[PDB]
Amino acid sequence: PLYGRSFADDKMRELFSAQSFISRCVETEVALARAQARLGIIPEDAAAGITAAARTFAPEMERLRDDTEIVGYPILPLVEQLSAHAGEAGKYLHWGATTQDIMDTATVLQIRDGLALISRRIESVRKALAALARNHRDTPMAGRTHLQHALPVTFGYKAAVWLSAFDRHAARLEEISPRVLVVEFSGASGTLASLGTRGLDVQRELARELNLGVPSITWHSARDAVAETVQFLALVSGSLGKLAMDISIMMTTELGEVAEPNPVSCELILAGARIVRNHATSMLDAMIHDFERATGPWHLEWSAVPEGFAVASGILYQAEFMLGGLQVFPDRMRENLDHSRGLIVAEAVMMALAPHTGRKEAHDIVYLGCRRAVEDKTGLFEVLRTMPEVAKPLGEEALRDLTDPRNYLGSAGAMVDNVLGGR
Amino acid sequence: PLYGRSFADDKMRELFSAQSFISRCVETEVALARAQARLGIIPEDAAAGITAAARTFAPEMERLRDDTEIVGYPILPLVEQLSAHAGEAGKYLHWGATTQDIMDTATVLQIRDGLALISRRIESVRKALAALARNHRDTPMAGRTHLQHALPVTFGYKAAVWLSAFDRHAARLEEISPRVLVVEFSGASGTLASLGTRGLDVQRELARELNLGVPSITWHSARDAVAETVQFLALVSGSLGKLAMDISIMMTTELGEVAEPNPVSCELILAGARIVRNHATSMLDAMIHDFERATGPWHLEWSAVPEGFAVASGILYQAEFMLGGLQVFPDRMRENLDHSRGLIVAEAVMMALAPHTGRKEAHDIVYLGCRRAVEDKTGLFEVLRTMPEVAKPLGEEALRDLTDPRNYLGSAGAMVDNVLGGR
Amino acid sequence: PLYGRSFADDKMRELFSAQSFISRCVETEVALARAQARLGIIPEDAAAGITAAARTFAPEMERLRDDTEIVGYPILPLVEQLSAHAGEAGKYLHWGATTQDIMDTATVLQIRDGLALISRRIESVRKALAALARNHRDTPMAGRTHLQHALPVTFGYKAAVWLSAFDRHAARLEEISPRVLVVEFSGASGTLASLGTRGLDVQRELARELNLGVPSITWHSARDAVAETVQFLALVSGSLGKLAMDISIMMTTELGEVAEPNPVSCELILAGARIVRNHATSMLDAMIHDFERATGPWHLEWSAVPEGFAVASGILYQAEFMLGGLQVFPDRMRENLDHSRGLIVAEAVMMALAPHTGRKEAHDIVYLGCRRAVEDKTGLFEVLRTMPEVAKPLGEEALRDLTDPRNYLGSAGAMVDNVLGGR
Amino acid sequence: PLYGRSFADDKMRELFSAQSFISRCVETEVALARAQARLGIIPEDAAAGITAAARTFAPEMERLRDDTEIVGYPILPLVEQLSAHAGEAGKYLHWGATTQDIMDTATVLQIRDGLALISRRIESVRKALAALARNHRDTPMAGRTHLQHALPVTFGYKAAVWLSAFDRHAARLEEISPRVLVVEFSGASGTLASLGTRGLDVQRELARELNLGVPSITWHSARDAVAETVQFLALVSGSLGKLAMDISIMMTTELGEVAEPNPVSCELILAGARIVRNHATSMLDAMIHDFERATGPWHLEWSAVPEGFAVASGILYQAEFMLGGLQVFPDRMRENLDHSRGLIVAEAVMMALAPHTGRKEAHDIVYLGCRRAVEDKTGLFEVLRTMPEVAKPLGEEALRDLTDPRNYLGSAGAMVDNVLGGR
Repeated sequence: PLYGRSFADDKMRELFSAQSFISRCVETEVALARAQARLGIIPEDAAAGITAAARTFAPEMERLRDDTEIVGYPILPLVEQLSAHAGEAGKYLHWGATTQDIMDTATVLQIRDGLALISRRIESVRKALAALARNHRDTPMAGRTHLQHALPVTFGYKAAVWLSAFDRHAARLEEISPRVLVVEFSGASGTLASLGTRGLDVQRELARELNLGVPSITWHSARDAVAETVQFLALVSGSLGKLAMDISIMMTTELGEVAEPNPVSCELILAGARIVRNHATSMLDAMIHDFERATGPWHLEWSAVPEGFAVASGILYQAEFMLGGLQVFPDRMRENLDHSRGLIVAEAVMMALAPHTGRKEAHDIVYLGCRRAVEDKTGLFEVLRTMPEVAKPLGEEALRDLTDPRNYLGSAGAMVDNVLGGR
Repeated sequence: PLYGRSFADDKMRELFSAQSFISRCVETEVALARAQARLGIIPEDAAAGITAAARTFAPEMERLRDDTEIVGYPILPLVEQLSAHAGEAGKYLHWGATTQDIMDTATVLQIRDGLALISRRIESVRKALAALARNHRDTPMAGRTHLQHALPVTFGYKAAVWLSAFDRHAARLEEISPRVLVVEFSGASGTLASLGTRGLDVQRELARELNLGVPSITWHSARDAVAETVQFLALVSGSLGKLAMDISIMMTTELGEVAEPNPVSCELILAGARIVRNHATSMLDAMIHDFERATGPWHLEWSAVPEGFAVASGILYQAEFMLGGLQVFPDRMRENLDHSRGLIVAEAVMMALAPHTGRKEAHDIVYLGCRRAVEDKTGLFEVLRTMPEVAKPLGEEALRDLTDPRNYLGSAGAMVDNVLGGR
Repeated sequence: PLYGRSFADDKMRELFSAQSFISRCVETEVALARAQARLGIIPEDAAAGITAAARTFAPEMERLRDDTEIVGYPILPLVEQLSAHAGEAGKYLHWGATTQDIMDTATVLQIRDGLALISRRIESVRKALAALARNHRDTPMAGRTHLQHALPVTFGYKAAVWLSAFDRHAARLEEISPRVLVVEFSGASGTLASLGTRGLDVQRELARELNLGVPSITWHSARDAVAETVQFLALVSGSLGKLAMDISIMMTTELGEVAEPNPVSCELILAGARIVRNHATSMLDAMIHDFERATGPWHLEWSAVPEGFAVASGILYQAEFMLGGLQVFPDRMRENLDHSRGLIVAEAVMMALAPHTGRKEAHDIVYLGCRRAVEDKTGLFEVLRTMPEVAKPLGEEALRDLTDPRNYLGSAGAMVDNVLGGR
Repeated sequence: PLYGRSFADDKMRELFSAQSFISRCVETEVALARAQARLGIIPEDAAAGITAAARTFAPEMERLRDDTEIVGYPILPLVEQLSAHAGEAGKYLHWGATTQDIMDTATVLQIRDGLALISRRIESVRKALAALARNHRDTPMAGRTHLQHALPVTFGYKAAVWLSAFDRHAARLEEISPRVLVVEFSGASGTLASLGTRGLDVQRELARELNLGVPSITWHSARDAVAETVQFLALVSGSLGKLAMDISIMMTTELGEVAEPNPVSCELILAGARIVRNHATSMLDAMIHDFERATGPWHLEWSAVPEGFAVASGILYQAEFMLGGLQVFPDRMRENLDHSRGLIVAEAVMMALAPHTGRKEAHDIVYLGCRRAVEDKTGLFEVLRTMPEVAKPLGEEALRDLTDPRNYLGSAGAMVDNVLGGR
């Protein structure tokens, strides 16, 4: 279809393409042969022969697609093509393997590449956020609670908040990786029966050959490490959605506080976040995976994994681009901050007044000053100055200072420094 | 409503009750007063007075409920009741705090208790699974792929697979806890402006008083650590759903391989898993939390957190009970394993035959033997014995051995030992 | 829990309470007895006795709750209490019935009341929208596409759009009602075997007694009419969410175009819409209802129906209230419309210019006029007037008229009249 | 990607392809020109010229794709290509139109074709179900409640239940069609300002030209008729999931009651049902469509509509195929029905006994007979015959009859006839 711009990443689509999947499938079968020759399970020349045939092997992709439709899966047709190519040594291919072993393991190999690309995009996101946080550390603007002026903040403060989430997501990525990056090799019902007593030796050797962890046990039907990976994609997408909401709303005509380098990046991010969320939902369904293999639940991973990855990668890329070139308008920010003519810093007059009148009293006086500033379509300073119960204890100069929003930024700057932590 | 049995945990409901929430709210305000007196921000006798008034303070809950409906939130009415009770020292309560600070922080205190109860139930689940895995390590049964006989497995093998997931969930719980268990104290728009330059000192002192971490920055609108907690609840629930599917299907009249101590625990687990999944979905939506506070998204946490916790706790409790007293029937298991009369171990004859005939040939001979056993409504041994291309190379005694499913369990036992790891 | 305001309707909660459910359960059993006495299936005095005992019968609710936990369901304990109360005639109660018959049918009776209350709230919503549409038919304001000024619209036009959706939802409600409002009476596995050949006679008589339709066949496991009802709740909630988005954004400080009578109604509506959506999701899951009864899927209806109803009713009530008393500010609307100083009606100059210069040419001239108005921080009229390729063909008076947004409202008024259709 | 078989329909993919979308886009623009020439809004030769250029027009698809990435949408680039081709008459193209008008309307044209294909597949589904219901009307089998033997049913009875849902879905399709099949033509902010006073005339003429209804008002941001269409797809998918659950479980080795013509159709249906459910979820999100156009929410339709259609069509096709050639095994059905050796018809002995002993007494006697049949691993008849409190009042011949499950099918046959209703 042709509608608009895609939120899916082409690099992440190349990664989960048929050609790439198949080549990881071959990679797995060759490593299995090698693992078995080292453990003396198949002849050493059979593995040598298999290794060499694979160096020169080029699958016949259309034949593969056609046979998959007949057989249900590409693995045994792929083994047939590889066997034909290898001659006599090919008779030792896929020895003790089942289809889900090769498909799970090839999937894990792609997930390794998928996660390196995700990590790379999360690191660019953090970099562009740290720059915004640093450069706009002292750029004042209105803080908003339910879309309405609350107290002054700075734009670097906002960027630091966005950044803090991505610092946490970077940490999550590193925790999830050793759980999901494990080999699958357990055979038709997960017992490796066809290998007699040597099954666990093969499984461990195979992990080593591919540079993967070893699972505690068969995970044909224990899908939690894969589900948590897509859940993680969905969590990152949610954090992208938050900043996309903020930016697209700051692009409102009457605000005009920023501009993207239609907020098209925000559009793609916000739609994509919901689609990734849906892929996480499917993975929670796919976990209800009955007995030793269930084709229904398993089929659900086949969209949720590659598409969760493609879409999450594309919206991270949209965020890298948007945040990297974000146009920030301190002039519009300053103008919007003055919109309430000091009302936004009523709290600062209360704080200053309380030691003189007491706390409830200070609150009552200033809220009265605020109702009148509003009702009289004038500034808070111009109301408060005529009110001797405030003006006399504070003085007019102090009132001018306290009603200037630029003077009430609190720990904003220090909070930014804390998150940046010497970046 | 009155329908059937509840999948929600009453202990987890007491934990998120109004009374408990309110008492954590008071706990937070008192700790805030104490933190401020140590940093010289409020008078030491004001904090002493607040601490003592709180020891004797008992909220007026109906008054609180009524005022919340007027004000929108219980915090300021609760502060009013506590102020009245404390006399003069009460004027220093909620100093520099906003409502979401107290509500977020009190929520975090409940989550600490919620997570200890979740951890406790996950540990009982693992214990009952390890017992099943150990005692039934060698109990043979049919492995099933798409609900059909695949190869022999043991029931302890199945339990070890279920167990392996829960071993991983235990690890996840420990990783998530330091992220979610952090104080919230940042004031009305997250800058602590009302505290001048001392805001971060207060925030850190307050974390110490309550024994919580310190956030990198304000998380009024960065909700990822809370979202990941409910996502985690949903992942555990998914693993409960998998074993509930397996058990309820093994209770099928024609199977009869186990019994619960209607599979009512399986019913509750399986419905509950979908409801927890829905609470995780809501949390991903709640993450799109615009600016410095957005009431819509925030309102979504108010069901998703307490109810995600209550339901996940209740279905973990149902699993503790069911798995702790699971009735396992090795007799029905043995009978179902013999259903195919050796067909389930055709692969074992192939494995044995291959060295004599070659691999494709062995496969073709035995699949032919299998088609005839089926078409002739007899056992595989009785077909193969009359087939000299198998009988002569193997011998009839070997054929009897190879067609007995009890002889083809592979690494099942060793895989169980691996997961148990000296439990 | 105590957090804020509830989005759930108390009337709709009373409707789905245990007491109400139970009383519909009794209503169903009595009607079943009556249906059977008319068809000569049970003695006429047995039905008379049952009818009279039920007039005076008051369930023992705590005993019921306790027994449900033992039995799994309230129906047979409720039949026991009713039997005891009726004396000898009680021995003919629940004759040929199963538990799901009584529970499905009692649920349908509540759904009838639930749908009348939903219809009532949808009619108040439409009324308050028609008033807004009518009174503000000619109130000009900026149209917004991706939150940015597009062309002029009127606020009545916006209200008419919101209204049009609710006109369609009213129609949907009437279509769904005869599908969902049917009796369930089919016995333990849906064949009414215990009634010999008279089962369908009883089922039809029973529908008549309760004033319900007759299903085509047993729907113990065909749940589509119930699922479509909650889906419908979710669709209405979505339309409430749209207008809640619009209103809460129009309450933005810099907009200030309306006010609710924190946009608390918008908060509740927007959170509630997602929760109703989640209840619809659960109903789609509950539809996968295996064989003749499956307790897992069925358990899912037990939250999704009563809670979908309660929440959808509460957010409709919030919308009735908010829209009924909506404060509309034509002054802020007029001010925001002038924000772009005629840029918002560049299209009107193009339209007028095209006959003179051609179409692409008119577009190029005016877009150039627009770039300069922006770059020169002045109004579009003040730029265009100095541009003889526009000023000379059009004349300055015409330019003044064309750059006034109030002159470019198109069919807004007529579109409003169309939707109102003589209301 | 290459994994297994697709659940998406290629015909439905051709329908939502770029080429097809674009050709409907041209169809819309030509009809708009024609509508305008009839109302005297553009010259008659301009429309004639546009009509003729379109007969010969062939878009340059790669150029279109490239320009969409620059412009955001294919509409204005497509208008440019069509203008170039038409010469002078092309200057009247897209007169008063906005991009979403053409894209919404072209989408509606595809939905018309999509719904005809859905209707066609629902009619084949109903046909294959009616055949199964009719041919197996009297084929006895065990009814199952929570996967366990309940009472006898027939397989035609099961098929009639499945059928009844699809009869209702056929009715729903006809109700939804006039709501969703309406033109979109309202211009940039939905007021048709650029057409002065003639906008509604054009909109109505255009509906007539394309053979669509006329909307009550602009639906750029009122998306309920589109959302309800995908919700409907999700409801049908749910009903497919129910029968797919039933069939795949009846393929369990120990059951063996049916076979598909791996239950691969059941796999695809069951995964697809969850994916369609997810597309319905996205549509409920897309409904929160702020102001006069919001690109984020709108972008969500761009996957949910074409993919909801493609997947729902593919799983309907899988069901047509599977149900059309379903292998039904009355022999395995009869064998499983005898599994309980009369226990499954204990209720029939109770029914017969009650007039002699009373009702509670009859229940107690037979449940005792049932406990002993179980504990003694013998048939119910062989226990009951030795029990004079049953044997003497009933007689042994009657006991033999009552313990034969084939004698207890109730209204099964009549219920089948009711649903078939003379098919």
